[PDB]
Amino acid sequence: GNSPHELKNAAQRAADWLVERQRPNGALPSRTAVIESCYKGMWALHTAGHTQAASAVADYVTSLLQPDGDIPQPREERYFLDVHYLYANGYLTIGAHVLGRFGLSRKLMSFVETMRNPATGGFRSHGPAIPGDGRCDSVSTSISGLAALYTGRVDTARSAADFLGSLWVGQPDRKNVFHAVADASGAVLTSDDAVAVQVRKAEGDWYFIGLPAFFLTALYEATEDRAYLDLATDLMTYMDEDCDEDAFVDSSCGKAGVAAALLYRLTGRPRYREIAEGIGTLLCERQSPYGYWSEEETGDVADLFWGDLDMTAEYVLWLDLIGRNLASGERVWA
Amino acid sequence: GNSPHELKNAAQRAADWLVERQRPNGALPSRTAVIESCYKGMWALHTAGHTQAASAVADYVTSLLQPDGDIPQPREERYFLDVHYLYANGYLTIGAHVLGRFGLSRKLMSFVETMRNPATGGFRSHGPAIPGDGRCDSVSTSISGLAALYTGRVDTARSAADFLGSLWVGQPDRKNVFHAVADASGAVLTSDDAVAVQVRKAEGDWYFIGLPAFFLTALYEATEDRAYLDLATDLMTYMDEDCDEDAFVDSSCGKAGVAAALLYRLTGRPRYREIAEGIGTLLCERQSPYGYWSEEETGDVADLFWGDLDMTAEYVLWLDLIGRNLASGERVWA
Repeated sequence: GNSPHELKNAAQRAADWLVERQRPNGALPSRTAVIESCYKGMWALHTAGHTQAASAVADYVTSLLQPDGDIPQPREERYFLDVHYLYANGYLTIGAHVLGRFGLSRKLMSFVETMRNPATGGFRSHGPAIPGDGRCDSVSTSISGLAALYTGRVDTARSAADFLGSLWVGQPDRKNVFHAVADASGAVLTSDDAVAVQVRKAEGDWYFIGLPAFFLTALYEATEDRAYLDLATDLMTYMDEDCDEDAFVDSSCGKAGVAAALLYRLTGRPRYREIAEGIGTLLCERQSPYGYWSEEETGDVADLFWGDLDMTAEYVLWLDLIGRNLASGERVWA
Repeated sequence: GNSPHELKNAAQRAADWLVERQRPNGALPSRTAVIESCYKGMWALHTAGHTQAASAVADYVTSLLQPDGDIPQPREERYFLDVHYLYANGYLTIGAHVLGRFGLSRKLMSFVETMRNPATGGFRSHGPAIPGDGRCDSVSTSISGLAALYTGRVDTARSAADFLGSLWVGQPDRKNVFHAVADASGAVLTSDDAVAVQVRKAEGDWYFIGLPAFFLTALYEATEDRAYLDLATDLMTYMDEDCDEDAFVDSSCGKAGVAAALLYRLTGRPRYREIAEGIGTLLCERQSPYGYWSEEETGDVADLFWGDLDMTAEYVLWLDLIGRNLASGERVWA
């Protein structure tokens, strides 16, 4: 497969594509003005070295920030309302913090903490304006824990890991389905309206497992508490051995690829290098000749549907993280 | 002078020069193998988007890390022994944290905190192998406070700001000298063995004032506490109106340039834009056509004396920070 240098070259061409089309107010070129079009942009563009463009996204995000530290609008996609509302807030917090926008990151992260369930450590799936039952899911919890790690709120991250452990141990039928949501008391939810990954089918949503694996590995790196490494290990084993091959092929596989690349750097296990290399190469092969990623668009377009803009920024970030952990992993272990 | 985009383009030329000459273990191309040649490298190369190179520096740094979280060797320059020992550790902590190397950043920052004076908030000037009297200086304290901000240890940052305020209030002759050091009890040291900037002379050492100004402005951004804004602006006004013109011309002026750029974004005051623009343009003017900066060398060299290599990574960072704060300041204040 492709070398770390080649993975990064792909990321850089996509970052250049994004910045060439960035709007004067800092918004990325989405066909709809929604926060789910650009929430990964600060972090992705900073990793690519495009710090003025990343700071311009920070300016745009700051213009939307409400007194309570949330960005409730503009939001349209239901997954950003009642499935994992905080998924936008978590990447915004990380990107703001690494840019040194410490006021923005403190305000964002302080709002994220108001949606934490103090009994279970999970983070509520639905935002303040969105009626709901207090359920908490694996993605809201893992991204909020990762944002807690970058902002130095390690106790909040450890409690997010506790929730993920309970969600894993509590699965009623893990060989057939991964139920990614718990009720407010931490019992796994099996209702039709709660996200489930059909693990023996090729139907996506694998990031409900892969993002927890990435976050837990980062938490192990931060703390050296082997409980977190063991849970990350168990989730990677689950995806590799009990899940359909689509777990490492679907567009959502990048989180598991990043987790594998980090696990390779920390442990040296070659299967993790293989998983990360395969995923990085797949994403590289799917890139358009112009620089963006889309599963449908094929032309020299000036803007993208919000989901493709999000995917494009996401793959700048994942190819960067995969490449740097693979390159350092080779230095350490090979 | 130069536009924000031009400042960034200069930073990128320098980062490419460094990466092309990076050694297999991750060290940067210094004529002596010393930590003072590469301590700014992780942060500088990450801001330039060269994350594999930055991670390679992190691998080298990790290999030198001692059980107590310090890197006591290799060190040769006395400023990194008894004047501001922790100046190296502070940039290492920031660079490790922004790379997501959370175990490295936790261990480095925890060592830094063992050198904090709990009564004064200052950080001791001399490292563990180096005898001394417990004196604490403005540079050790400011860089340790900035590392605390990046790692989320905000109480430590507030305490460092307390030290800086006391140092500033306690100056006995600010018109003529800035005494950058206090004793273990918190009283300003005026002996000739303690760093003293001759503020009415063109003799350098301005970063003992400019780095506090940058750190205090970042702390204001993080907290909105106007006490920190007011101390930062007092220091900028001091450098602009009471110090020799050399304060904005000497090679040490970059910290003040970054502080001015941030203050412009936060306050809109046009003089801060002018100071930042002037400093960024001067740094760009002094860059070798080959991409590095050097006090004496001009050709196509394969490596550099440690101080020139440090300055080169330093100006990658400062040109980037000046550029993004001026670009965003223009957007905000238009």
